[PDB]
Amino acid sequence: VKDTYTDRLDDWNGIIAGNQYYDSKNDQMAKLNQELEGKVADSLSSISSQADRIYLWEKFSNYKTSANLTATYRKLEEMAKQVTNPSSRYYQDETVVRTVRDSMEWMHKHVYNSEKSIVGNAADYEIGTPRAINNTLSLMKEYFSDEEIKKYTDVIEKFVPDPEHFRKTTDNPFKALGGNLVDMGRVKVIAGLLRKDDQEISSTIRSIEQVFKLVDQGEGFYQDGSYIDHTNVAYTGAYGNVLIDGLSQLLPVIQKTKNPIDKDKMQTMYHWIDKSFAPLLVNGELMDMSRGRSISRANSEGHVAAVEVLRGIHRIADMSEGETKQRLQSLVKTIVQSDSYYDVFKNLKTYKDISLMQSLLSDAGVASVPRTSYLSAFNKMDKTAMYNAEKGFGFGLSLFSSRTLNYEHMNKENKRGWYTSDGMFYLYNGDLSHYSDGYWPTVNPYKMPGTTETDAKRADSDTGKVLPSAFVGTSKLDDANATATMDFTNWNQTLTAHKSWFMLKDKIAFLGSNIQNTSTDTAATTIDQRKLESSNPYKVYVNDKEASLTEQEKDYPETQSVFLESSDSKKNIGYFFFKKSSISMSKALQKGAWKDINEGQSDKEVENEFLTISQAHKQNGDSYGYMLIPNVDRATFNQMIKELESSLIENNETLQSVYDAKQGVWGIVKYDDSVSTISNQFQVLKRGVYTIRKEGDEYKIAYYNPETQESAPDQEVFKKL
Ligand SMILES: CC(=O)N[C@@H]1[C@@H](O[C@@H]2O[C@H](C(=O)O)[C@@H](O[C@@H]3O[C@H](CO)[C@@H](O)[C@H](O[C@@H]4O[C@H](C(=O)O)[C@@H](O[C@@H]5O[C@H](CO)[C@@H](O)[C@H](O[C@@H]6O[C@H](C(=O)O)[C@H](O)[C@H](O)[C@H]6O)[C@H]5NC(C)=O)[C@H](O)[C@H]4O)[C@H]3NC(C)=O)[C@H](O)[C@H]2O)[C@H](O)[C@@H](CO)O[C@H]1O
Repeated sequence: VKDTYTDRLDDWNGIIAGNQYYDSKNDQMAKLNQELEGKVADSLSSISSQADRIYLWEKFSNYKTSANLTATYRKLEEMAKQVTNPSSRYYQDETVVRTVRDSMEWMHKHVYNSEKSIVGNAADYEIGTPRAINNTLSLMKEYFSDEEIKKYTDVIEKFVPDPEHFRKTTDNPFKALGGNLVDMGRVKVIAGLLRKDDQEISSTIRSIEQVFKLVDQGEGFYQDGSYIDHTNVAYTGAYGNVLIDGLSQLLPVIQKTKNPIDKDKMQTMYHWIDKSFAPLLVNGELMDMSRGRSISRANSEGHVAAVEVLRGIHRIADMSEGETKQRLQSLVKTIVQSDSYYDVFKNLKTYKDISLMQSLLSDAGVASVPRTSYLSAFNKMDKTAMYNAEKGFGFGLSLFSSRTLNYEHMNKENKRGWYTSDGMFYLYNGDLSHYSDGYWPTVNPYKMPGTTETDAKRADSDTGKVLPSAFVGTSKLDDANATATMDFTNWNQTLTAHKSWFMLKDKIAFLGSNIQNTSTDTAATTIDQRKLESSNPYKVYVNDKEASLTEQEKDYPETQSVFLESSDSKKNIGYFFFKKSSISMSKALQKGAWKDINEGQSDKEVENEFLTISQAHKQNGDSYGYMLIPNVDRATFNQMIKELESSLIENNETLQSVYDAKQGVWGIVKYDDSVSTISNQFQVLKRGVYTIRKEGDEYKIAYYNPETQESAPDQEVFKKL
């Protein structure tokens, strides 16, 4: 029965499958179509036939694991996509139509109905499964009656009745904010159109609209671009991704309902793109520090994840006009063209997404210009992202605080994230593949780069923790220069450190003071654990003389510098030690499996070579002190460590400071309210974090107090001397 609800569903079909756009002459469309053909063949040759059965598919048979419900209905959706494609071999196929129908019925009667209770994880009963049912029904709505469609969605109503609340039938329910609110959207608007229910669509839209509100606490977007999910976790790059991905599919539909969404409540979406997501995207890669436990999935490494966000943006762009459309088209086009490592099309899963990207890349009117330098201090999620366009590298700093969880190990994913927010750093360089090709299952999780740690063994059954201290944050001065610190205590209160970082345009200084250990376990700071390419060997230098690294750890006492020299300048990494420091280094094959870190993953052995730089801390009160100088040739590094000979102002228990004389910039971290005179030019007065620039005879000042999460009047923290 055909009216405006089914007009809306025609539009949804065009978005989630886009059969209407399919063109067999299109190389990239034809390839995805081929992938759906083979997936439907596998389901059809596999499925349980004859006299009534205990499952539809054996690989997905234990209906107590709820991931098996969604995986089963997603196989039916795939059949509904091929069955409504004129160019599929399954086009209006009688077996396929009958199979989808009988399978919906069998599921309804035996596995997933209103008499059922949630067993296992609720996301499946409330989001994953309802989306696959709704999509199946929508694609194939000319093969079902109105009564069948109502019958097969009654269950969806029992599990998701309220527009406002996500878990309501359980012995334990919560509030829909964030991507779950947008996920509520996709479930209920579509179930609403399928069931010809105006109250369901309108109230569902009224409810989605709250996602446009910036928040002060809990889940959602903050004014500084942070995005929080699961109560206290940094999560732009997974739950954020869902939010933008899901909303951007639903909007063309919402905008033609009788309850359209105001074009001013919209403008918040562009602030998300520019403030929250864009800083997180480097050479086509979405930074791991923002993806939570999704880092532990072989099929969602950084460049694959990035595409979720990008296809979100390109849809937003398509529904905009004039200037905002061109700019967002250009943002997407430049990100995609910088990426020599990953073929975007491999994560573009509908014909209209393929089509949109194709037109975008070949439209000469759409500019593809290299992105400019920036620096985003996501204080509200204790992360900092930095990017230098001159030299070509990004930097991520992964922290946590009293306000945030260090790592998320949930649904048996990310078993060894332990130290991923312990002042872990990321370097984004000419090696696009670095954090990919099985970085995550192969990296030694005891030696996460930048982190100071004991060598105690860790247990995979462990969960995340908040930090005892609130004194964790970034003071940003400008697009090139900031300072961070972290009042560090380890997971069992045996070790501390005052860790601070000095972001100074084309280099970052790492200071640690007040290093203390009450355990018997040895303590060390990992300077680096860099994954290598057989195709691009580093020549390694210590104090400017060639060294040769071995599987076996070698000691390099009296070290002023280490330099890692590629044939490509954009892969080079220098480490300048302000004071001669006692270090060790090795280069070794490291093995493991994705399953080691995500139970639901493959157990196949993966391997990669890694080069590890560590500094032992054997005494209480110990210190570290070095400058990371990326993307310069050896001769340039040698000159810069001469410019910087005296850059270290202080590195003690109450005060840390570095000075860039070339820029005239100071970073400073104070742990107490004493008067600190700095370079004989000014004094700084309060506990907190400082980035300062001398312009002739004035000072620009960036003070941040991380505990109260406030800046301050200039006269309370700064005085010229
Ligand atoms: C333990 C406990 O009690 N915890 C609670 C806590 O509950 C937890 O909540 C979270 C949460 O969601 O917040 C739960 O998180 C999810 O867990 C599962 C299981 O491990 C993960 O698999 C899931 O990760 C997502 O999984 C999806 C999936 O496969 O189901 C992924 O799906 C795909 O997403 C695409 C993005 O739009 C989508 O396009 C795609 O569909 C296809 O799209 C096409 C298209 O391009 O249009 C196409 O045409 C197609 O037709 C269409 O099918 C969709 N499906 C496929 C097959 O590709 C998704 O990308 C992936 O991210 C994970 N969710 C996230 C966001 O990570 C957790 O399990 C719960 O336990 C409570 O929340 C908390 C209170 O707040 O308290 C805790 O105690």
